[PDB]
Amino acid sequence: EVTPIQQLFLIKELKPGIARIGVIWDKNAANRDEVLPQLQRASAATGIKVVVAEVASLQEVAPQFRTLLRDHQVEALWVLEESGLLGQAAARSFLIKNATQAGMPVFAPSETWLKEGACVTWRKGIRLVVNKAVAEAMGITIPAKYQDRTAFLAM
Repeated sequence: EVTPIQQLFLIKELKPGIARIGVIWDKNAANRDEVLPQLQRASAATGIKVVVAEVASLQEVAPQFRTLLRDHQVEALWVLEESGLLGQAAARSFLIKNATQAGMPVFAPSETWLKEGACVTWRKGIRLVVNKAVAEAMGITIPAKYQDRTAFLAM
């Protein structure tokens, strides 16, 4: 699996200039305690501010997304795993559609997201999976050095 710090360094090259990214994170996930420090470490190493908004129930997904969009003014949505709340298909559809309506990309943990309208996912060196039409609409750029390791995927 591609580590969170690896993902954020890739995000840095895919969205040049991005300064703030929003994570919706399942508070109940078993690896919460270990992932949140790695997100902070990745933020320090890349310089991108990582705003993590935790959700404990389905009813918290929409208000926490609204806080990332409106209050934190993040420039992309980053989803790290989908074992619990983020695997809920209504939450997934909601997050993709509302990020798109804010003109920002979704970096997602699996290809199912890309089929539903997310932008970029990753596999393993590292290979990128990109929904090209959506990535294009959300302002993603694929640098020259990663073109040979990038697969496009149909919606």
